[PDB]
Amino acid sequence: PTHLSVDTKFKTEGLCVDIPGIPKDMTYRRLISMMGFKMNYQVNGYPNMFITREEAIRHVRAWIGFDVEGCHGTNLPLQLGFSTGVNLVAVPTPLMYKGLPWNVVRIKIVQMLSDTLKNLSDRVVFVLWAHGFELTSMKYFVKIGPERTCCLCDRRATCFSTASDTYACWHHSIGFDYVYNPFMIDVQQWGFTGNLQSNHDLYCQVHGNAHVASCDAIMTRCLAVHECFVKRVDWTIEYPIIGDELKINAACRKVQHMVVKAALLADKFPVLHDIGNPKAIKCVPQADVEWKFYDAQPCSDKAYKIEELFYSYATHSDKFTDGVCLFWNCNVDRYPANSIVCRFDTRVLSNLNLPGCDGGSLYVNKHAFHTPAFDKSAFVNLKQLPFFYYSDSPCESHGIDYVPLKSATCITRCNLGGAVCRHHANEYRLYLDAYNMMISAGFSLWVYKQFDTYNLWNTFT
Ligand SMILES: COc1cccc(C(=O)Nc2ccccc2F)c1
Ligand SMILES: [Zn+2]
Ligand SMILES: [Zn+2]
Ligand SMILES: [Zn+2]
Repeated sequence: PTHLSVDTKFKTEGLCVDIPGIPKDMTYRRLISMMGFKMNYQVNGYPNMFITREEAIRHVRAWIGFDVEGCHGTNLPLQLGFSTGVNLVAVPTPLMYKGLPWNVVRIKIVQMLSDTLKNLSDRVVFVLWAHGFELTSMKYFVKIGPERTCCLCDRRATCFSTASDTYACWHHSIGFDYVYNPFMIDVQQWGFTGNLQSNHDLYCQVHGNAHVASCDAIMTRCLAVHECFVKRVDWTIEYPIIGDELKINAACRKVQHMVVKAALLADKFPVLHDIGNPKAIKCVPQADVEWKFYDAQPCSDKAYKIEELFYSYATHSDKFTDGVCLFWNCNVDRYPANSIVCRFDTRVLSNLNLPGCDGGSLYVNKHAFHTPAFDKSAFVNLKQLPFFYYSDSPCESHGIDYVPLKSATCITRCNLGGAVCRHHANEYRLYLDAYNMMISAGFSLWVYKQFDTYNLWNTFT
């Protein structure tokens, strides 16, 4: 059971208003045939247009919500809506486009999907809340067949051109008119009571219903993300490398060690309360400090209430006011004043961050992590942590060209003494690169208000 069997049953109740008289007993095989697609028995890597929930989750980067509202089906114009916010009107003669025939509409579909997905995925997964018109309109912009490779590269083919009789991936499809071998999943098959709006609105107040096809397409993908990443969490699903994942993760580790090592040196806290990942290790293993861990998995729904993290039932809680609290990606509602905090900004635009549910986002780097909406009020007791580099390693080169470094934020013995050595200048530039990478990925750093880098200079006495 790797793929979805075409002989699986498809509940057709959601399809009977657009398709009155639809048989109650229906397989994917018959539905695909009814949609105009002839599979001709093909063992070539594309066994079904429809996929399982498990396969949809593994391909979350490919998700595109799709809804079709029948404005007036071959007689009446259809409004095509995508979770990109695009609305295309197709005539058979929140970006709203005027009524145009299918031959030109299909060119716009290929362009939009290619520009949206070329850096995210090797495919498209149309996420539906199927009522009928969306499935029967697919034949107007979709071609299917054996799995293929791009005419210009080795990537999987996602588009086909009737003008050149050629196939292309999302990167080489300019001017192509057909979506080739797409995937699709119907959320309505998962067993919901009531319509799309009522189920979506139970978990999200950010997507309204301005009564356009894109509003439903956005709500559909959002409800799917809630089901697969908010109420259900699977951190064992490994995701491919599509960008700066490795550099970002390495930068996070370097920044964490730097900031924690410096706060401990500057304010000599006797104890550190490490609140977050149950699998975390000491980021500063040489520090004197009493290191105490508290397990709290990444919250995918709402940010943790600081009160419930301290909630100890019939026993006493550990004192948090003693020493410093470290919250490295531990999303809470309001941090204590004695904290070192790394909070992901869900609003960041990137290929790793996908739109999520109720203001939150789905950060996909090796694993998928739905993160609750970034809330500036969480940090009222803290200040933004300024960039600085700290080093107490000996001034020794060991060796890339060089230009003299002049920086007030290079906290080293050599800078104190009047001139940064080449080694600390190379390490400062590498650290600043890592720092910028982590900030640009969407992470924000916060610290207790008494934090002052001036206190680091006296560690060179
Ligand atoms: C010092 O900072 C923290 C941070 C987070 C949690 C605790 C704590 O003591 N929690 C606790 C204790 C006994 C039973 C259940 C619990 F959740 C202390
Ligand atoms: Zn290509
Ligand atoms: Zn939503
Ligand atoms: Zn130096």
